[PDB]
Formats: sequence, structure tokens, C-alpha cells
Amino acid sequence: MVQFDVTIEIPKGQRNKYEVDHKTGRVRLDRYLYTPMAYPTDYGFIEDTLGEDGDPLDALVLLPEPLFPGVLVEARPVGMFRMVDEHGGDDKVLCVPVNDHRWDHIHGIIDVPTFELDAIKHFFVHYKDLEPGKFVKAADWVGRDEAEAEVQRSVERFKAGG
Amino acid sequence: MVQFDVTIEIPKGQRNKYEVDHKTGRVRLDRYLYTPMAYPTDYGFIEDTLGEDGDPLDALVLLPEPLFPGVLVEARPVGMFRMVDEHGGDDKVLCVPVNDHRWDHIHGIIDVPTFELDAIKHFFVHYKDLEPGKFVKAADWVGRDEAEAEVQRSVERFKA
Amino acid sequence: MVQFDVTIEIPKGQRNKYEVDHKTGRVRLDRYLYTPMAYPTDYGFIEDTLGEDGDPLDALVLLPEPLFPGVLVEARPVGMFRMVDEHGGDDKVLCVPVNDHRWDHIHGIIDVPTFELDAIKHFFVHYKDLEPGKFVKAADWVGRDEAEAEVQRSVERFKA
Amino acid sequence: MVQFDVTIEIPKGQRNKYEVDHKTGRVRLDRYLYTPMAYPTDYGFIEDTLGEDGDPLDALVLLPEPLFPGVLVEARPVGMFRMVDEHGGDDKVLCVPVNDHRWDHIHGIIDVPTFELDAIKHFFVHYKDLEPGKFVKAADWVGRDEAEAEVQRSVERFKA
Amino acid sequence: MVQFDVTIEIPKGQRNKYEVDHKTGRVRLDRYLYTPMAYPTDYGFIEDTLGEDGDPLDALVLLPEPLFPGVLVEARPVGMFRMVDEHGGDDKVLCVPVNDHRWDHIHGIIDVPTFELDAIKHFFVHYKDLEPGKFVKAADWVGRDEAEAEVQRSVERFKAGG
Amino acid sequence: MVQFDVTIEIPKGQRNKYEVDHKTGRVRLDRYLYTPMAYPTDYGFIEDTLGEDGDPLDALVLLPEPLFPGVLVEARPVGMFRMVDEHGGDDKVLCVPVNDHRWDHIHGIIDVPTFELDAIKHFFVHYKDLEPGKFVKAADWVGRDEAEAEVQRSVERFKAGG
Repeated sequence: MVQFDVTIEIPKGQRNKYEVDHKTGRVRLDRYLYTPMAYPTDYGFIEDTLGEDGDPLDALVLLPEPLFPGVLVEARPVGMFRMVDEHGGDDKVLCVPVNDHRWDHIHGIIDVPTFELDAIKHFFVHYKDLEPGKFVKAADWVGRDEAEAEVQRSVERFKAGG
Repeated sequence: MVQFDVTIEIPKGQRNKYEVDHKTGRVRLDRYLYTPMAYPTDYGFIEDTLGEDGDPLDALVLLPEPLFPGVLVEARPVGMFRMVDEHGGDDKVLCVPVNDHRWDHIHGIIDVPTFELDAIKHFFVHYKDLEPGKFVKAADWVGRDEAEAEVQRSVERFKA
Repeated sequence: MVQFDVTIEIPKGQRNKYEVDHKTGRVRLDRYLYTPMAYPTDYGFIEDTLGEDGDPLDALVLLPEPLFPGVLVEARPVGMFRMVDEHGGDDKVLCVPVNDHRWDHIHGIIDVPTFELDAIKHFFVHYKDLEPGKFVKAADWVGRDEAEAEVQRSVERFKA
Repeated sequence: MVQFDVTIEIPKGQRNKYEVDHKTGRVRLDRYLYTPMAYPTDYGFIEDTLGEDGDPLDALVLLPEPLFPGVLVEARPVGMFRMVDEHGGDDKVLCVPVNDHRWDHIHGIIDVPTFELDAIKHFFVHYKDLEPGKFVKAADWVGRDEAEAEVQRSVERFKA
Repeated sequence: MVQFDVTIEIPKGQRNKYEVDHKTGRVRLDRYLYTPMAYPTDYGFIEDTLGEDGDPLDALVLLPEPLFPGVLVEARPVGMFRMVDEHGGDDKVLCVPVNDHRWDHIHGIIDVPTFELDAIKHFFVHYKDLEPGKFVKAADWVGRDEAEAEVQRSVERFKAGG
Repeated sequence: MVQFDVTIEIPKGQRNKYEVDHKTGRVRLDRYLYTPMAYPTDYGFIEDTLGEDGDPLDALVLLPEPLFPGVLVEARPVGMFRMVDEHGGDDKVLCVPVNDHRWDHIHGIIDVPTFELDAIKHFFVHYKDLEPGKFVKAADWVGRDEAEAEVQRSVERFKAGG
């Protein structure tokens, strides 16, 4: 069973887009969203990963209640949101907390209610609609096998980068 | 100097869509939104008006902090949001609290920052995107003169 | 397809125990809980029912976000919590909002996760532990058929 | 053992100043405070009283957690805050919830910590500092005997 | 007058059980409680202490309003909650902030209202009721002298461990 | 255009007075306010500055929604609140976030609504009214040029201190 640590940057329900500066460890405000939308899940990144674009792999964590920026949660992948925007491809691994029987019945993307996947998709498709020169050309969901393959590639890129 | 009472149905920042039952006065949950969006202003209706569709005229109230459902606020119009959806036309009057010097500089639609008007528009254009059979085909803003003309039509329509 | 209106008294997550005075319609603070616990669901009563004890039938409503005291929500029964305390028997109907596809998979008590039923039970078993003379001697769950039978008895008891 | 019902208008910690319209029962937004201050207690009025100025007698209720506007709480007086502002005299009865052992040690004004009385005073002395034409010239505390005498005058004034 | 620094892990009113990883300094989500209960006080640990079980001594801090995970508060002990669970004995020192006249009248456990002690006891007796293989065999309160003796033992264990 | 990093200590709306210990980086509770007031803006300090009194220069940041203690925001100065209290002079630089068109129209103190400046002044004039031996003798506002001059002096003092 693949599992890993996710650092939360943005609690569910927030309109402030926080980001961890990976050089310093500091939490920074990127910006307050320009749209009347709020993050649909807790949002952050997988520790010890490196995506194709130089930053760690993004993670979305399903949780009963929001966390605080900077908090670590041990999690396991169930699928992956993929999108194409102004900086090209962007993937976000969808995760649930490990060692919690309340999530035991969610083994893969097929187990996650469609209305929840659709809400998360809608957020990422629209949240930058009022930001000039930002766009989304494509967005879809893939399952746990493909999420794990991407996690593995990013773990490999992390190790190769030093 | 047009002014009126607004009953708030939905506080700013809420994802629960409350509505007042106008035949009982009860506050009901209509639905929880299917989209990850939140009401961009306090939202409700103008007391003693009747729109083209039989409900009181909707109102959006700019405020420093959100209210509670059922609360009355005396307000004045600065403009009007108009849209066309699955039910046809819909107007929502944009308002600011009266006799509050902090809003005295806002006389009309040109005085409301574009980024704020664009955010309000974005909410109404997209908030029903995930509801089968619902849609928004057009949405725009008109000024205070047009808003007051609509309020006046709605007030007379109430009287008749 | 049994459905009814629920008036919410107490939002999920609250430690203030509000109650509606059924002779006036006012919302009153009963008490702040003496235990470090919070209501596990939105909590209220079914409009136009009368229980065995003279009050409307209590209802627990599963919702994505809590409501406000006094708010009406149209709901359908999926099961019923039963308990015995210092006043004798008490039933609370477990409900989900109607005409909301997000709840369409929940048809009966077997469809509600055990961990959620256990949490609701734990609240009612313990929330009065620190009140002299109050106690809970037994608590259990029954299914949708039993819940609808109790709603029907309560509706007729209201009519009579 | 004097006790009465208090309707809460403004929850503790709020910067929105709500008021009940006593001729309709509606809750209205009076104003958002112009000062960076927040109500130090739950704030409202005593039902079935009439002050010297024609409004019900104001009440401050000490509670572990704030309520919602319009909520009723059965309370007992422990003292009274008095002030003089632009409208002349104003009294606010300081109260604690009845039949709650957690407040049984609070019998009168001497039982309320000085730091808490000083904070409440500071709020009423300063909350209108940034409103032209408004002022507070004097403010003080009196004990439970004086509070009950004022409640009694207000109750009779209501009856007459 | 004994005083010390408490790092808060869990704000009063929360149902998320956060914990500081003492090796790394990171705040982690342990778990969301399985019971409909919420922490009755701000909850954390005494810096520079070591309990018998290898972790710093736990602290409960009485405060007018909750803090954030990771925040330091200078505090003084007024008593100690003692319990016996599945890992044996567990003590939690009850504290108030120092240099604050609003707490000056609380010198010991006898000064703390009984209903508040009973609520805190009820939380620790019941909060793991729905977690299999977790239990509580005993729970009680002792006073300031005994709290200070335990604080001193833990300070001593801290120093002996390195 | 002068810009700098502000670390937030106290979110707008709070009555807990948090402070960063500049030696350790830890966020500490200083105290809960004794007055029924709440911070009128997000409040903190400018990184890499040193005031005359030995601490970094204080900053007030205008924001649509409050942040969390410890969060960095890149900001630009629009004016400065000056006051004289029990420790003598104290200045707080008023700032807006950079690279955000929603604040583009605020170039200086003259652009900030008077009612907002008056509310911020009232807070600092009164928030210590119930703390014995604390007082305020003077308080006023100066504009962006004078804010930038003070920022520059504090940057210079920072560099001279090591």
C-alpha cells in the first residue's frame, strides 16, 4: 500500500491561497482568489516529491474537518486530477488519511462520489477565471494506478535531483 | 433619494441557499450549492415589492460583515444585476446601507470596483453549473437610474 | 415516499441546547451542555406531529453544513434512534434532505456508516452524564419502516 | 428570587449592532460599529418591561457561549450598569442564567470579577467615540438591590 | 513560583487531534476524534520535560480564548489530572498563564470550579470510547504540590536523557 | 517601488496578542487584551528591519481576509501610524499587498478612507486603557514618503547591527 506525508497549505473552505516556499519552509500568502469560490478540499503537496515543473507533487486530501497551513497528514492515493493550464500540465493527487477505518471503503477513484469529484473539478476549472492570461484547456480524473505511477515518477525525480 | 427595507436571506460567504417562504415568513433551506462557491454579498429581497415573476425583487447588499437570515437592513440602490437563466429574466438590485457615511461615496454603479462587480457576476453565472437543466445565458450590470425604475415598477406591481 | 418538514433547533457542532417553545414559536436557550460534547447532527422536530409525550417528534438531519435555529428543511426518514432516560422513552427520526441526488443512495439505516450511527448514539448516551438525576439506560437504532410507522402514529396523534 | 426572560439582540463578540423593532418583532441591523470594538456580553432586553424612555429595559447576560439574535434566555439580575450619553440616562441590567449551578456562586455585583465589569464599562464608554454628536459623560455600576428596584419600576411602567 | 513554557498542540473546541513530532518540530494530524466531543481546554506539552513514557509532560492550559497549534504560552501549574489507560499511567498538568492578574486568584486545584474539572475529566474518560482496544481504568485530580513534584521529576528526566 | 516581506503575528479580528520571539522564531502568546477591542488589521513586522527600540519595524497590512500567525505577505508601504506610549515612540507602517490590482488605486495615505485610519488610530489609542502604567500621549498618521524614510532607516539599522 503506497502512503506518504502531505503538508497542507490551504484548508478546505478558504479563499486565501497560501503556499509553502520550498527553499525556506515559510508559509506565504500567494493571493486572495479573485473569484467567489473556496478550496473544495484541504490542499497541499507530497513531501519528498518533485514534479516535472520543479515543485513537489500537489495533493488534495479528503477530511472530515479542515486543518491549518503547515500541518502534516499521513495519506494514501485514491486517484488524480489532471489539468492543462497556462503553465502546461498540472496534476493533483487525491488522497485519504491512512490508518482510519472511516476511509477504508475508499480504495480508488471509482469509490469517490461523483458529485464530489465534479465539485473539485469545477473549482480548478474556474477559480482563475478572472485572472488575465490564465486559462484551463483540459481537466479530467484518473484512478489510483495512474496516481501511484505519477507519485513514483516524482519520488524518482526527487531522488535524481539530489 | 430612493430607499427601502431589505430582508436578508443568505449571508455573504455561505454555501447554504436559504429562502424566505413569502406565504408564511419562515426561513427554509432551498439547497446546499453543488458548486464550490459562496455567496459574494449578503443576499435577500426588498420588502413590499413584487417582481415580474410574482416574488419580491431580489437585492444584493454590500456590507462590511455578513448578517443573519431574516434580518432587516435599510438600504439604497446603486445599480442592478440582470441575468437570463432557465426561468427567463432575473434582476437583483445592488444596494448599500443608508445613513452610513462609510458608503456615502458610492452613488452609482461606476463607484463600485470592477473587480467586485465581476466577482458577483461570476457567482451568478456559475453557481448552478452542476445542476442538470439549469443554465445562465446572459448577465450584465445597469446603473442606478435603471435600478430605481425597476424598484418603482415592482412597488406599484405590489400595490396593484 | 414519506416526507415532511423539519424545524431545526440546534445546529450540528453546537454546545448550546436551544429549544422551540411550541406555544409561542420562540427559540429559547434550554441550557449550555455540562459535558465537553457537541450535537452530532442538526437537531430539531417534525412539524405537525405529536409524540407520545405531547411534544412534536424529534428529528436528526444529516446535512453537509449546519443550519440556523428556526430554519425549515424538507426531509425524508431513513431510520430512528430510540432511547430510555429519566423521562422514559424517546425517539428521534434520522432524516436526509429530499430531492437532493447527493443523498439518493441513502435509502435506509443500513446505508448510514456505522461510525456515524455510533457517534450519534454516543452523544445521546453521554451528553447528560454530568446532570444529577439524569441518565440514559438504553439506546438503539431501528430502520426506515419503523421510523415511518412512528411518524404516521405521530401525525394521527397530532390530528386527534 | 427575581427572574425574567431576556431576548438577545446582539451576541457577544459581534461588531454588528442589531436591534429588535418592538412594534413588529423584526430584527434589524442598526449599524456596524465605527470603532474596532466588540460587544463584551450578550446584549438584549427584558421582555414585558418599559424603561423611562419608552423602550424595554436593556439587559447584559453573562454566558459561556454567545447566542443568536432573537433567542430567549431566562435570567436573574446581579447588578446594573448605568450611563449618561447624548440621549440622557441609560440603564442595563447585568444578568446570569437561572437554574444553572455554574452561576449559583454569583449572587450580586461583588461576585463579578472587576476586570470583567471594567471591560463592559470600557465598551459602553468608547464604542460610539467615532460618531459625531454621540458621547458618554458618566458610567458606573450599582448592585442587585438597585437592579431589582429598576426592574420592578419598569414592569409596573409596562403594566400602566 | 514554578513556571514553564507550554507549546499548544490542540486549541479548545477542536475535534482534530494534532501532535507535535518531537524529533522534527512538525505539527501532524494524529486523527479526527471518533466521538462527538471537543477538547475542553487548550492542550499541549511542557517544553524541556520528559515523562516516564518518553514524551514531554502533557499540559492543559485554561485560557479565555483558544490559541493556534504550535504557539508557546508561559504558564504555571495549579493541579494535575491523572489517568490510567491502555498504555498505563498518563498525567496532564493543569496550568494558567503567568503574569496575568485575571488568573491571580487561582493558586491551586481547590480554586478551580468543580464543574470545569468534571468536564475536563469527562472528556478524557470518554473521548476514545469508540476506538477499539482503548480504555480508561482510572482518572482523578491532584493538587498543585503533586503537579510541581511531577514537573520536577520530568525536568530531571529531561536532563538525565541528555 | 519600495516593497518588503511582512510576517503576520496577529490576524485582524483577534483579541489574542501573539508575538514572534525574534531570537527563536517561535510564536508566543503575549496576552489576551484586557479591553473589548479586536485588532483592526492584520498586524506584524517587516522582516530584515530594526527599529530604534531593538525590534523589527511593526507593520499593519490591509487585506480582504485575515491570515494566520507566522504567514509571510509581500507588501508595499502607503503611510505610517506614529504614537508615543510608556516606552516612548512607536511607529507602525501601513501596507497593502503587492502585485494585486485590487489595491493599485491606493498609492498613499491620502487614498485610504478616513474612517479606516480613524478606526485603526482608536484601537492603538485605547487597547491598553485597562493595563496599569500603560498610556498613550500622542498618535497621528504620516504619508508614504515618511513611511519609506523610516523603512530605509530600519533597513540601515538592521545592516549596521550585523
